[PDB]
Amino acid sequence: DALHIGLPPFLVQANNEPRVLAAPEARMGYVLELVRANIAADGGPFAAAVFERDSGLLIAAGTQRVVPGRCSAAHAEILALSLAQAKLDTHDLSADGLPACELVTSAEPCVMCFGAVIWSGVRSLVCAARSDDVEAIGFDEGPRPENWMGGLEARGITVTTGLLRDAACALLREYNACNGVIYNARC
Amino acid sequence: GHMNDALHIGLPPFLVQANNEPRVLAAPEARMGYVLELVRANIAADGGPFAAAVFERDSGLLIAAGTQRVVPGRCSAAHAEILALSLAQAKLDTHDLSADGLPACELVTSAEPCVMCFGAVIWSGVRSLVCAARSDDVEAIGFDEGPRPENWMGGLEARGITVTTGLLRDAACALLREYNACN
Ligand SMILES: Nc1nc(O)c2[nH]nnc2n1
Ligand SMILES: Nc1nc(O)c2[nH]nnc2n1
Ligand SMILES: [Zn+2]
Ligand SMILES: [Zn+2]
Repeated sequence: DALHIGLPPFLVQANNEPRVLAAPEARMGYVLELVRANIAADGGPFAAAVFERDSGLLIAAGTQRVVPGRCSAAHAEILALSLAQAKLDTHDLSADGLPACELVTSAEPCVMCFGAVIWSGVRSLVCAARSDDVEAIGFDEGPRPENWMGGLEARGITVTTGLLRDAACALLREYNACNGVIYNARC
Repeated sequence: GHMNDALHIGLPPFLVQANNEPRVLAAPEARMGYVLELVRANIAADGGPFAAAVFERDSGLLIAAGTQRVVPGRCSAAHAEILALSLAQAKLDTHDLSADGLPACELVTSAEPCVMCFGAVIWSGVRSLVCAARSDDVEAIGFDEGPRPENWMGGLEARGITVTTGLLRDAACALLREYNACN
C-alpha cells in the first residue's frame, strides 16, 4: 500500500533537530558524519543533505539505505531530495517562494541520482568524493552522459566537487576494509 | 506524506489494488495492455500519464506496479518506473531482482525511461525492459527525458537488460494525446 523506506534513528535525529551550517566545509563536515553513522547502521558509505543555499539551514538529510531498505533506488541523494520535498510539501524545490536549495553529497552522483538532481529543483550540487574514488572500491556510477557536469550547469545547476575529498576517501577506504564476511573485531 | 521516520509515498486505491490482486499475463501485449489501463486510472487519480509494472519475465506473474505520483505525492523521484521497481523489491524482500533463485524480472513501461529511471533500471536487477511510447512521444507532450547517454538502449543491453521498444505504442499515444489535450 505504499513505498516506505524507514529511516534509522540517527537519520530521524538529523532530520528532527534544527541546524544551520554556513560554510561549505561545515555542511560537508556534517554530511561526512552521516556517512560514518550510516555505515555503523548497516548502510553504504554515502550520505547527502539538502540545505538552504543562502542561509545554511538544513532542510533534510539522507543516507544510502539500499540493503536495509530492500530498495535499489534508496541512494543518499534520492532520500535527501525526497525527504526535503516531503517537508516543504512540494515536488519542486524551486517552487515560487521557496528559498534556493543545495544538495550537499558525500560523492559525485550516479546516473540515477544525476537525473533526480535535475528533476528536483535544487540549484546547486556540492560533492566530496570524485567518481573514480567511488568506483575504486567497487561502487559503480553507471553510464552518465558525456560532460554530465556541463549538463547540470546548462540546466542552471552549479556543480562543485572535491570538497573535503580526503576525509571522504578515508571513509570510503574504511568501509571497504570492513566490507567482508570474515569477522574483524576492529570493524 | 511527510513523516519523521520514513520516506513514505502513498498509493491511490487503484494502485493499492493493482499491487495486491493476483494477475498472470503471459503475452507481452497483455502485459502492456494492463499497464495502459493503469495509465488511464492514474490520470483520473490526479497523476501524470505514466505507468509501469514488474512481471516475472517467463510466466508474466505481476509482481508490482507503479504510476507517476510526482505532484500529488510531492516527490520528483516518484516516476512510474521507480515505484514499480521499488515495490517489487519490497514484495520479493530484496534490493536486487536478479538475486540467486529469483525468476528473471521484466519492467513493462508505458514510455521509454528518463535518465533517472534509466539509472534505476540498471541498479534494480531486472533483465528486461519493454516500452510502449517512444522518447519523442513523451517530449511532444512536454515531458522531459533529460540528458541520457548516447545509445542508452545499448547501455542497458551491455549489462544484460534486453530492450524492446514500440509495443502498443499507438494505444499508449492515444492516452498521451488525451492527457495533453486535457492539461
Ligand atoms: N554509486 C553510488 N552507489 C550507491 O550505492 C549510493 N548511495 N548513495 N549514493 C550512491 N552512489
Ligand atoms: N519523463 C518522464 N516523466 C515522468 O513524470 C514519468 N513518470 N514515469 N515515467 C516518466 N517519465
Ligand atoms: Zn545514486
Ligand atoms: Zn523517470
